[PDB]
Amino acid sequence: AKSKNHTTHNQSRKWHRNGIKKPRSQRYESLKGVDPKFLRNMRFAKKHNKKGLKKMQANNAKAMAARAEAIKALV
RNA sequence: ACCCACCCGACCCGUCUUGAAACACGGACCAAGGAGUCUAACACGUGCGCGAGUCGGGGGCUCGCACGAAAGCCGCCGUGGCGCAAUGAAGGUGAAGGCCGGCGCGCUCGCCGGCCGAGGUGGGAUCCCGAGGCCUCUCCAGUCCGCCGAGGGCGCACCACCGGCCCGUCUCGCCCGCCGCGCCGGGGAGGUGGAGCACGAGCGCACGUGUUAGGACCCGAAAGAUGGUGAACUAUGCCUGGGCAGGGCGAAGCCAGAGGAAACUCUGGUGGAGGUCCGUAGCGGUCCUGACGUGCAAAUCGGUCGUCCGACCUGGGUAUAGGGGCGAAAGACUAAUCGAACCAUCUAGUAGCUGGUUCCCUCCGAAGUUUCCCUCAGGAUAGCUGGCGCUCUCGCACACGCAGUUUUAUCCGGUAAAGCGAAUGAUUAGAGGUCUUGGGGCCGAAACGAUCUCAACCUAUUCUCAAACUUUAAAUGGGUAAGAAGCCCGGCUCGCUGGCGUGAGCCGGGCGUGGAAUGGAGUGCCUAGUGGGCCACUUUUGGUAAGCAGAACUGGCGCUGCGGGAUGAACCGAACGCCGGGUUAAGGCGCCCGAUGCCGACGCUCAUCAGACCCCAGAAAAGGUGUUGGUUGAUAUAGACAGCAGGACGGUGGCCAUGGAAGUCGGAAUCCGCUAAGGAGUGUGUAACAACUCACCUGCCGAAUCAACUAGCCCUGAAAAUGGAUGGCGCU
RNA sequence: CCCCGGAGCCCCGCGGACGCUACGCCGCGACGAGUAGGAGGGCCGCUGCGGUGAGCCUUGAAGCCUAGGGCGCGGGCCCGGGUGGAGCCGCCGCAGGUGCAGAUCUUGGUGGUAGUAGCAAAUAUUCAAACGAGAACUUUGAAGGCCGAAGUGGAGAAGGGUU
RNA sequence: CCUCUGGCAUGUUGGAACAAUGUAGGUAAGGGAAGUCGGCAAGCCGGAUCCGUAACUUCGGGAUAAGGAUUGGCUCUAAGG
RNA sequence: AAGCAUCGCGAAGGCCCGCGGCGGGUGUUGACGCGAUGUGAUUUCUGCCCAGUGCUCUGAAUGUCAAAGUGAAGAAAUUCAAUGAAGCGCGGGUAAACGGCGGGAGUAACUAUGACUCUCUUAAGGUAGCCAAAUGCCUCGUCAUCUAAUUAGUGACGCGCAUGAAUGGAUGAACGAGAUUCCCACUGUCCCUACCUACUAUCCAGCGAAACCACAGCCAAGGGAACGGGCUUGGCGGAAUCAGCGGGGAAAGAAGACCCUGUUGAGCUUGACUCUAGUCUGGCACGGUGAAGAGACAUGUUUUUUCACUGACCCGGUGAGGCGG
RNA sequence: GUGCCAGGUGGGGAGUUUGACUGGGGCGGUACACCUGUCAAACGGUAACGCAGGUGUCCUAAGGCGAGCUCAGGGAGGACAGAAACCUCCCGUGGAGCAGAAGGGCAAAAGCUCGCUUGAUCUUGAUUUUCAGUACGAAUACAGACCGUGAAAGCGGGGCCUCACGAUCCUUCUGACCUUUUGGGUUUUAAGCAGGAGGUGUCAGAAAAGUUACCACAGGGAUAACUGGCUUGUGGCGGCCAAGCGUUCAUAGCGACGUCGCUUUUUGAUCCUUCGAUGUCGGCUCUUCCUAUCAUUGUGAAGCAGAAUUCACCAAGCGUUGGAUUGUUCACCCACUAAUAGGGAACGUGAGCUGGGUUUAGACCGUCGUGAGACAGGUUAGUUUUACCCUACUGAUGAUGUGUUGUUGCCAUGGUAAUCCUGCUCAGUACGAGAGGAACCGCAGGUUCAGACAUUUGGUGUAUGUGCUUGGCUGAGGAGCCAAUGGGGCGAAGCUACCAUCUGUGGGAUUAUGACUGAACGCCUCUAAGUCAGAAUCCCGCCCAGGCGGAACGAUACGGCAGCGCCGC
Ligand SMILES: [Mg+2]
Ligand SMILES: [Mg+2]
Ligand SMILES: [Mg+2]
Ligand SMILES: [Mg+2]
Ligand SMILES: [Mg+2]
Ligand SMILES: [Mg+2]
Ligand SMILES: [Mg+2]
Ligand SMILES: [Mg+2]
Ligand SMILES: [Mg+2]
Ligand SMILES: [Mg+2]
Ligand SMILES: [Mg+2]
Ligand SMILES: [Mg+2]
Ligand SMILES: [Mg+2]
Ligand SMILES: [Mg+2]
Ligand SMILES: [Mg+2]
Ligand SMILES: [Mg+2]
Ligand SMILES: [Mg+2]
Ligand SMILES: [Mg+2]
Ligand SMILES: [Mg+2]
Ligand SMILES: [Mg+2]
Ligand SMILES: [Mg+2]
Ligand SMILES: [Mg+2]
Ligand SMILES: [Mg+2]
Ligand SMILES: [Mg+2]
Ligand SMILES: [Mg+2]
Ligand SMILES: [Mg+2]
Ligand SMILES: [Mg+2]
Ligand SMILES: [Mg+2]
Ligand SMILES: [Mg+2]
Ligand SMILES: [Mg+2]
Ligand SMILES: [Mg+2]
Ligand SMILES: [Mg+2]
Ligand SMILES: [Mg+2]
Ligand SMILES: [Mg+2]
Ligand SMILES: [Mg+2]
Ligand SMILES: [Mg+2]
Ligand SMILES: [Mg+2]
Ligand SMILES: [Mg+2]
Ligand SMILES: [Mg+2]
Ligand SMILES: [Mg+2]
Ligand SMILES: [Mg+2]
Ligand SMILES: [Mg+2]
Ligand SMILES: [Mg+2]
Ligand SMILES: [Mg+2]
Ligand SMILES: [Mg+2]
Ligand SMILES: [Mg+2]
Ligand SMILES: [Mg+2]
Ligand SMILES: [Mg+2]
Ligand SMILES: [Mg+2]
Ligand SMILES: [Mg+2]
Ligand SMILES: [Mg+2]
Ligand SMILES: [Mg+2]
Ligand SMILES: [Mg+2]
Ligand SMILES: [Mg+2]
Ligand SMILES: [Mg+2]
Ligand SMILES: [Mg+2]
Ligand SMILES: [Mg+2]
Ligand SMILES: [Mg+2]
Ligand SMILES: [Mg+2]
Ligand SMILES: [Mg+2]
Ligand SMILES: [Mg+2]
Ligand SMILES: [Mg+2]
Ligand SMILES: [Mg+2]
Ligand SMILES: [Mg+2]
Ligand SMILES: [Mg+2]
Ligand SMILES: [Mg+2]
Ligand SMILES: [Mg+2]
Ligand SMILES: [Mg+2]
Ligand SMILES: [Mg+2]
Ligand SMILES: [Mg+2]
Ligand SMILES: [Mg+2]
Ligand SMILES: [Mg+2]
Ligand SMILES: [Mg+2]
Ligand SMILES: [Mg+2]
Ligand SMILES: [Mg+2]
Ligand SMILES: [Mg+2]
Ligand SMILES: [Mg+2]
Ligand SMILES: [Mg+2]
Ligand SMILES: [Mg+2]
Ligand SMILES: [Mg+2]
Ligand SMILES: [Mg+2]
Ligand SMILES: [Mg+2]
Ligand SMILES: [Mg+2]
Ligand SMILES: [Mg+2]
Repeated sequence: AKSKNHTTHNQSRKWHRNGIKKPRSQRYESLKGVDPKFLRNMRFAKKHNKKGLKKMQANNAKAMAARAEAIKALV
């Protein structure tokens, strides 16, 4: 009582019926697999980004003043 | 709508199957019954009520119950279920930070008073501001009905990510507090595991589907256990009764006679014994494998048979009862039942195994494949499929993304091919070189002294190869990029790295058609069936081959009708709601049979086995002056080809062959003379000869001929059994 | 520079269907195969129940037959005629023991076979009369036979129970 | 096998013809197993009287071995109380 | 089956039944008996082997050896050590128990073979007999004979795939509904068939079923699921029937018995896996009294060896009839 | 002895098991867990009991660093020493070695030799590989420590890379000032967490011997034994070439080394139909068909002088025997014959027969197995079921049209039939040295078959015709009867036998073949046009049946009612 062992006959048709997809590419991909010391220290950098907010806001205000002087000299 | 007639079509329904009209199974016909139900646990989706709550279970109070064993109500309105908090094996622990100021060295750490109060980035349906444009019967001013709104936002749900917090576990270190200053308790930073939190969503009832446990869609076993009933049949033991003609052989014992000496021996009788013989009744059943074999009969009849005084037959009573009995032993008998009787119950035992499964229409619609399983007739899991939806975009003047597609650049191969004068392996033959020895060898006592030979040597050559060889090396393919998730700037953070620097992450700002054509896309639940396949173009394995077994891409049949191939799974065309007109595909147009009933074109073909359209149903090597063409080489006026006609002599019995070659079984040889001409010869045939007889030319007829290959059609090769098939008639 | 209780118009900003069971009506475009299977609609069918039709019915209910008229693609349904004699149906909802062509299906009935196979084991019957509507089978008489005293004879037991 | 006493109507029916193939009996010239797996079936012999009876043997048998002759009727004779 | 030969048992026994008991069968019995076997009359013979599997004998000369008990540690549960019954191991016997009876080398004045000697796995290596058997693949072995012809029959040979001595060998009178071969007579078994008889079958008066049945029924070829009554192309086909007939309906008869599958059974066997009745042995209780004797610890405790009594308990007899001084 | 424990024995008895894949199943193998090269069609993936193989190990170094060298082989040299012992020089892309099978990789290495060592250590995750994107095993970068090596860069958490291995539960060990041991406290113990081990080779993992011929059940043509189907290796048969055999001479007859085809009359191969059954081998009987022709008819070629015998064609019309043995299919033998040719039809033929041997159940022997039992080993005895249905066929009534009937006939169509041998003359002739030895036409007849028939003969016989008889019965004689037809003789009629007898046919077309005339091809030629002879072939005549076929002729309803046919309309 022998039988048929293995084939791939109707399989490509079955696979292309439901539309073989590219994987779900998303913006801001995950960090699973990145090396742990560099994940550790980017976590420290994201922890200490809140330090220096007054310097960042003041320098952004001076950059707005610089763009205002530039558009005043241009217009 | 009843019957009949004609033309075309039309094999009998259900099922197992790759394939059914099947010489596969079920099936005379008709009426009635007849097969997916009910409870519980869940899961998902839907309908309703309430909502961080929900439900009244159970019970109690009202109505004596027609309607009722209904309904209404409850400091029981929550005892309790589920949810609202999870995580550890457990002791246990248990989900918030940020901004401003002050005190300690701001020491990224500890302690005090107010605020925001549940983080941030990107994509995000709706909404808000919205410059400006579009006007009116005329120019300005101008509150208003408006529409489109460039641009910017707070951003619902949801997704991706980065953060933050809770519990378990691990690493590095420090600080705080006391009723008992301890093997006390708590806290920090960073990894990692959880079914967690991150301003709830559940509860209760009802409906649909799916998975189960239950009889579980229905019918079905071979079985197992428990408790009983039978020895009227049969098996054996016991008790008490009944029965078994007539003949044959003649055991012991006994009598008499004869022969001899007793010893004894013969003869003639009598006698009636035998698990003795023929044979009746009785008992049983060898052979005809006779009769019958839907019988006289669920085991009989006829002839022929074995036995018939003892291991004989038989009635009644009685005893042995089922894993038991009993057996002159056959697993035989035990009530037509025996390799474990019968009746009832468990029991509607189980079955991956057969069969069947009951109304219509519409829409969508498969698989025989991956992996695992004592799995190969089956399940689970992915795949294929259906339903329920959600999130967005809009031919209403204004599209992000996606492909069995191509292009533009960029890489991958090691297959076809080709090569081995390149490597590895095989393998052919010459040529030149004492590389270097050796064996059969020849001249030599020997010598690399002359001749060559092969085993292994070299140098350039040459012939053929390789799925498990390869320098090369395609065609077809496989990934990528063709932008807003992209570039260009400015600045913070880092505990990584660090001569300064790098790298990564956060912010803020500026620039849009990112090659061709076509698409409206993304996503979450349940979820049946399937898990036996088969055929065909191309590639290919094993096999002599197969309508054989097994593979790769693709398409079909299965699941599919229709036109054609005469018939028909898979071939060609083409896919299907019911029709009318027209036009075709594939096939055809003498008749069957719709259409060439064209004054069709050009040739080939004669078959005493003609030939007639993929699959496909039949043919080969070889041969033919049968016939039609082509290729090559010759000769013909210096007077062809066949047709009547003169000849095969001499050196030469040349030369090995003695067993015979003056041509003669055969082989190295292989030219002159006469010359017009005979090749040291094509045959007839000889112990050898002799003889007959073929190149060349003349006398006669005077222009197309000869030879070898090769392609068409036809013929031989070519022989099977019922009468036989281009489908038939037939057709030149 | 006027209102349409009426400019009178291919549009009436004055109320605004004949067209609206909005679970309805209407207008374009594309498509239509199908087993196993899945989903939806049934104003398809059976039975019973709560409502509903001032429903039907001895001036004829259900059932059954029909060479009649029909409708729906279809499941099926509505009438016409005949039999029948006592209950029955439509709609909104609920519930189920709800649709048969098969299962060597269960029960019941009936065909072809078919007026067929068969009524053939043990030798054998024949003539006249009686009875009767009726004689091959009854009876009587006569003839010929068979069982042949281990019988086809005369009586018991087991068994049957009135034979 | 035939008859007497006793019993019966030929065994779930009869009539007409005498086809094949059957079932059960028989008979066949010549051959005698040549048929067939196989003398299967069928066929020969068979009672009694008088002779005669082998191999072998457990000395009992084999044995009715094998193989011959005779068998009727009528009329007598002899013997058997 | 008689004959033959074994095995066990002297009664608190052998074999066996029984859920059970001072239970029961043999047994109303006692080795000339009962129970379990093998072989199968008479004659003759029954060879060798105890290595294996069985069975059986004794043995503190003893490897393993459970429970109970003994000693040591601890707070104890617990652990350790010695002792350690029967049985398995060790050692004898046993084949009329199951059974087995092969190779190698040397060696005889022709060759060949081996009377003789040594060894193996494992213990001897087929003895007397017998045979191409009911037993022999080759094979239809070879020879003689029976025949015209013999794979048959009989008699011999042994090289015997794979004979063989109570898993009995050989012979053998009589007997056998046992199986084969030949001969005499005989016959339709046949050449080669023929005829007659009775009952059927045929027709008729009366009575009258059953199996089976998708629809039903004429063939050739093609294809098909690969042997068609139906499809296609041809041949063709004409009402209703009777008596036969065996070619077809892959005719009927029964869910193939053969072969396979099932994680379906049943009968049986054992060196399968778990168990169990019975049986043997050890410990505790029923279970008392005395005598001497050995061992261990140690300066009373334990293991105990046999004998004596009856008082528990068991057996036998009686009509419980004289038992002890 | 009893009651209760403990140990041995225990198929007497009980329950249960006896894997899977498989060109059917057992036996043989693992294609059952893995690894390499190929298959494999240039990403990956890809099957078979496809090919070559390998594995369940080994290593305290063969792991990890650092340093120095180059390996195999060849040439040249050197005392023993040669082809291989040891020393040196040169060439030396790896042609060696790296533990193993293979592939890849590697030259101041990944090889050899040294020096030091234990990264072959502990703890979180992530990823790859078979994959469902689950495990296990193996591997890949990292992270935190602690280390080794080196001067450092760095390298190393096993083997140069691809395999060398294993869930739940249970047990064992190790670790924490770890948790619980349920009223509280201590301790022993026990349970927990994590890591390692004890193993499931059927390798994602039951604990598992056989037999059944006494067998049973649910199924399968998913799967065999038969036949049918495809193929033809094999079996059988036929060609192509032509080195040779044949006194010379390849081809009269043969034919090596090679090669091309047919058949399903043999065995193979596959599993397409059948397991809710298709009766499984032989022999007997009987019919039809094929030719690959043994004989007969007609011919051609011979190493054909005659006889006899081989090769080849047309050709299946008619024949192909009786037996011993064996169940035989086959086989061999004896005899006859003209010759004793080969086959098919579900390996033709069991509702036709037989049952001989396969292939049930009972037995005996031999081998194997402890045993039950097995043995294409041998022997023995072993129930052969049904037609009355439809078709086909054999016979028989019939039927439709001819107005109805009868006589006489024709004919389409269908079947078909005759075959073979011996003796005499030819003729001891042709021929031949002889030995031997024909043929045509005639004459007489036989074999097989067919169709009849009973004068004779033989059989049958129940004219129950006639005698003779056994037993019984009617009183005896006579006459008879019964005894399933009493027996035995003879026997009428009728049936019947190659067991008696009679009869059995002629043409036409032509095949093969031999020819005529005569081209093509101014020659020749059976052929191309034409023409002749020509046979068991074919067809018809003879014979049998007579069509949903006709023809000619006769009579056609006087009756007690009637009714028909021709003619003019
Ligand atoms: Mg499969
Ligand atoms: Mg199936
Ligand atoms: Mg299917
Ligand atoms: Mg099939
Ligand atoms: Mg069908
Ligand atoms: Mg068929
Ligand atoms: Mg079936
Ligand atoms: Mg049927
Ligand atoms: Mg019904
Ligand atoms: Mg579910
Ligand atoms: Mg819900
Ligand atoms: Mg709960
Ligand atoms: Mg059921
Ligand atoms: Mg269910
Ligand atoms: Mg049941
Ligand atoms: Mg059981
Ligand atoms: Mg019998
Ligand atoms: Mg019989
Ligand atoms: Mg009959
Ligand atoms: Mg038996
Ligand atoms: Mg559809
Ligand atoms: Mg299965
Ligand atoms: Mg490759
Ligand atoms: Mg190539
Ligand atoms: Mg299946
Ligand atoms: Mg197949
Ligand atoms: Mg195409
Ligand atoms: Mg109900
Ligand atoms: Mg019905
Ligand atoms: Mg009748
Ligand atoms: Mg009768
Ligand atoms: Mg009486
Ligand atoms: Mg009588
Ligand atoms: Mg009678
Ligand atoms: Mg009568
Ligand atoms: Mg009677
Ligand atoms: Mg005779
Ligand atoms: Mg014979
Ligand atoms: Mg006889
Ligand atoms: Mg005798
Ligand atoms: Mg014995
Ligand atoms: Mg002995
Ligand atoms: Mg022994
Ligand atoms: Mg001997
Ligand atoms: Mg014989
Ligand atoms: Mg003999
Ligand atoms: Mg022996
Ligand atoms: Mg023996
Ligand atoms: Mg049919
Ligand atoms: Mg038939
Ligand atoms: Mg079956
Ligand atoms: Mg069955
Ligand atoms: Mg299975
Ligand atoms: Mg079971
Ligand atoms: Mg049983
Ligand atoms: Mg055991
Ligand atoms: Mg057992
Ligand atoms: Mg069992
Ligand atoms: Mg198997
Ligand atoms: Mg590829
Ligand atoms: Mg180095
Ligand atoms: Mg590290
Ligand atoms: Mg290494
Ligand atoms: Mg047997
Ligand atoms: Mg067998
Ligand atoms: Mg099959
Ligand atoms: Mg076959
Ligand atoms: Mg061949
Ligand atoms: Mg020659
Ligand atoms: Mg049948
Ligand atoms: Mg049949
Ligand atoms: Mg021929
Ligand atoms: Mg014969
Ligand atoms: Mg046959
Ligand atoms: Mg037949
Ligand atoms: Mg039969
Ligand atoms: Mg037989
Ligand atoms: Mg048998
Ligand atoms: Mg009849
Ligand atoms: Mg004719
Ligand atoms: Mg008289
Ligand atoms: Mg003629
Ligand atoms: Mg001619
Ligand atoms: Mg002529």
